Order: sequence, then structure tokens, then C-alpha cells
Amino acid sequence: MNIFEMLRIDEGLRLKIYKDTEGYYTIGIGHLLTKSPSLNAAKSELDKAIGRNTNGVITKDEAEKLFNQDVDAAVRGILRNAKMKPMYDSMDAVRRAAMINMVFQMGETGMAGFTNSMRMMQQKRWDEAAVNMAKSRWYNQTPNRAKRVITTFRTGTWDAYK
Ligand SMILES: [Cl-]
Ligand SMILES: [Cl-]
Ligand SMILES: [Cl-]
Ligand SMILES: [K+]
Repeated sequence: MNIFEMLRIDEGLRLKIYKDTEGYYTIGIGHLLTKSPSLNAAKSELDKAIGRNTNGVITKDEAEKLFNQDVDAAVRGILRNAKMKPMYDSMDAVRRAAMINMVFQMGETGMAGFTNSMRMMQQKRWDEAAVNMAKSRWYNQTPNRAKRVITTFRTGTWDAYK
């Protein structure tokens, strides 16, 4: 297991534009296109992401390209950040992959409300952090994936993914 295989399992793969749990247009491996309700808008967004006239469908290779870009941007968002960088630096490889999963799904911005739980993590209060983490719109919206993620952060193992 690795961050790519983890996220691939959590995001799934869809070649046609679809709407996530909150109504937002997405495609490929969890690539959010837009928060707009207009499909047309999402379509534009896709052509710009891909660099071609797509009409809402992409190839697997294209999907994987956006995913490389997305994981890279996530890692970068962590690294760039003043509070997250340090938090990332202090974690083992497994917990580092979990945090990257979070950021990919929620962004630097979503991550901000997780400050306390992250801090708990830093203090080795796994269990507490975990319960805390489940108390979020994040978990509530997509509990299965969130449960995997939390488990990973909690334990430092890949059990949730086997
Ligand atoms: Cl993009
Ligand atoms: Cl690529
Ligand atoms: Cl590229
Ligand atoms: K997907």
C-alpha cells in the first residue's frame, strides 16, 4: 500500500463527470472540477484541466494525470504550510500518507478545522484524536472513507485497506 493506491481505493475512478456526496461536479480519481451547479461550467473546467474539448468524458490516462497532479498539489499544500509542515514532519510514513489523503480530499482550507485533532496526534492521544476527527462534516458526509482514514491515522497501520 501507498498513498496512490490508498486514494485510488478511497476516491474510486469515474471517466465521466459526476457529482460527489455534496453535489459538486468531479471526475477521474476524486478530482473536484467546480462547486458550481452548472454542468456547463464543470465542462469548461474539464476542458481546461485536460487541455482539450472533452464533452465530460476522459481517458484513464487523463484521469491518472490529474491524480498525479492532485497528489503532488496535496503534498505541496502540506509542505508550503506553516502549521501543517511541522505536523507532517513529526509523523511516521503511514500517518503521513493519511494526512495527505485528508488534504487531497479537503484542501489546506478544510484542514484548518482539524488543528486540534492534529495536535492530539502530535501528543500521541490517538484515540481521542480519532473520536474527535469523526465529529466533522467530513466524516459525516462520507463515513466509510473517513473511517479508513481515521483508522490509519489512529493506528499507523494499513489494516483499514486490506
Ligand atoms: Cl487541474
Ligand atoms: Cl501523468
Ligand atoms: Cl502535468
Ligand atoms: K472518483
